[PDB]
Amino acid sequence: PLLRCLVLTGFGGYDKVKLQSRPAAPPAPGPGQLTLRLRACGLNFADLMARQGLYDRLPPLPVTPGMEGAGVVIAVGEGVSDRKAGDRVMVLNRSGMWQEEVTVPSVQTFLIPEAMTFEEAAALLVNYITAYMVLFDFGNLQPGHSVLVHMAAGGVGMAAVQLCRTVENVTVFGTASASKHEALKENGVTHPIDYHTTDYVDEIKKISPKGVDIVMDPLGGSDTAKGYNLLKPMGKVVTYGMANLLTGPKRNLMALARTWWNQFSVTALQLLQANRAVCGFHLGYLDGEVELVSGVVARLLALYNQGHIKPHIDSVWPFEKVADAMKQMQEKKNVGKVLLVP
Amino acid sequence: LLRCLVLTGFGGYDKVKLQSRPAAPPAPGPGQLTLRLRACGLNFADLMARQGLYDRLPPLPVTPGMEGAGVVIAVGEGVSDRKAGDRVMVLNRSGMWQEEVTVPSVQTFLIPEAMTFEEAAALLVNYITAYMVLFDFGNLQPGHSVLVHMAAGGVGMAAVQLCRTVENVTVFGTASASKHEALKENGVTHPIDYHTTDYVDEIKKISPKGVDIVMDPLGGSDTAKGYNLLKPMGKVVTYGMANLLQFSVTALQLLQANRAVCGFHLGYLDGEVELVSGVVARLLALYNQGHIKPHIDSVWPFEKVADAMKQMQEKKNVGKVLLVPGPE
Repeated sequence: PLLRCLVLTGFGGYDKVKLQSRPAAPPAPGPGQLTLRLRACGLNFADLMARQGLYDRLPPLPVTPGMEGAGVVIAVGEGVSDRKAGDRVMVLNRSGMWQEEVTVPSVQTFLIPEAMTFEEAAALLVNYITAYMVLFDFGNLQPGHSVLVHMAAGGVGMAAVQLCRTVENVTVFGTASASKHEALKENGVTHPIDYHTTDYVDEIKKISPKGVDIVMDPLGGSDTAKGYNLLKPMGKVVTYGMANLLTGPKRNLMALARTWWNQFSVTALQLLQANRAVCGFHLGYLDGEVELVSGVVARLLALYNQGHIKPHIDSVWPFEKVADAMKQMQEKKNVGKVLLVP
Repeated sequence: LLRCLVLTGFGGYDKVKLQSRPAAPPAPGPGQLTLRLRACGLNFADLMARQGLYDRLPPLPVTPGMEGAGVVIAVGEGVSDRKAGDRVMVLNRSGMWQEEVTVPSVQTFLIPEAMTFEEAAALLVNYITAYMVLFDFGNLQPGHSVLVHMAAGGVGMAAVQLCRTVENVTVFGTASASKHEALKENGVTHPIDYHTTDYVDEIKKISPKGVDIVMDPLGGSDTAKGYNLLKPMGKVVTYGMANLLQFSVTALQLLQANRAVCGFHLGYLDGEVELVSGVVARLLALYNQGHIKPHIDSVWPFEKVADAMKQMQEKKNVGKVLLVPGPE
């Protein structure tokens, strides 16, 4: 038979991702490695960034993209003693997850709870690990705090809103199109704001003149500066994405050097006088901290088993319609996770 | 009868004058109280303030000083938690370098029976700073490694002691080689001679990845060195400009490095009485539990305020430098 997979063959529009095949050879994973068949693959903003050549560490083209997936183990290499054929597992990697069969280090896989579906598992890792580390490891989210979650209807955003509810009395401001406000309030947003029909900075200050304690910034650019200045004493803005670029254009423009005009910069003296902190985060740029990531996953699985987090699914697309799947996200039409299925 | 120090201009040590006014009948307004100080703390912030570098500093002439410890002699209406005779420590923007002072009651805290005025006067500024830098911004966690600059200073020592309340924290502290033994004693895992060896190099020998938290009271060119010494998820927190007596980063750079840069200054913290009060409550509990002990370097009467400032400006102090009204 034949195993299918998606291949990025160049940088540019949606048409640069091609569906290709390959002969299914018998599984022979080396030591400490696992071979598995995927049932669902996650789509992340970092994938759109990769596709336009903005990712400093995407392996040499052509390559199969994708950072997360969920599936079944069909083969285990020598050494590994906590995984067996037939185990349902979710997996995290730098690339290569958008295909039917993957071989990876066992330590990069995690057991899926019995009650969790493959779809939920594929929608969990990247979004919730990011939200968790942004809110807790950097933000040090505390009871009585107020948070601004940009793109609150997106995967990370929805994960962030849900996590904010696991802490007492946290006021959540969330930005997204008015058309999604109802879903925003149902997920846990306190004050939904349409950054397209209003000025979100003013809209937040009318309600909380002092500002907020944490700003989650997946936008970057001139929005980082607005986040920083929206901070209350002891607050922090955490940048984990550059949506103000990777979104909109179907092909990257080299006149993005102009983008420099809007890059946010800070001096220690400014931070000192304002009692603020600016932080940066990207799971795709996190260097070999398996023990750190693993501890976070465990926390998330416990929250799941207790009914406190539930990955919401926006849509599921077959490898054949990857173009539309990427469009769903880039055009900001999704409410929840966008997944791909073999 | 009552003495008080006054900053009559921005300059060196000579700018601080010692005046004396007659004792008037205490008349605390609503929610405020009056107290007689027994000890006043000396901080770097005061040297900056005296150098015309503090933007929240009242108009000259003014009495400098952020902390003191003393006895309550009069309470106003509304205040039901204080009575004449109570021993308290107090935090303020200024005005603490004098014998008598009137302040908002919510800015004072009761001193434990076992703690002395001297210790109380050495507690607030230094330990609140170390606590909020290590926990609020740093989010200190077990198994973490921390770089404490000026480990033998007031904030430095408070920090080392606070790191020891969290399990398995590795502490790198810099100071004169002649202060290394007192460093080991206070809890420093790896003392570094700032003056003879490159601390960046000395630290990477032991921990290649770097450290989780860098405490920067120096500022200037050390902020940058601290930044590049951070492990993933690490943060450098600047709370002083001690070198003055530059560093610049973009959000994109932070994103690709998974790092944070923070700034702290108890003097620019506005109206956050609930926040600070929360920290002091935890600091007191630790003292009663025996986890913190403010160390006093030297005590000076108001007449020798110059010597007190000089003592700290020349980095001769190992612990807190204090001021006492002194003998008549």
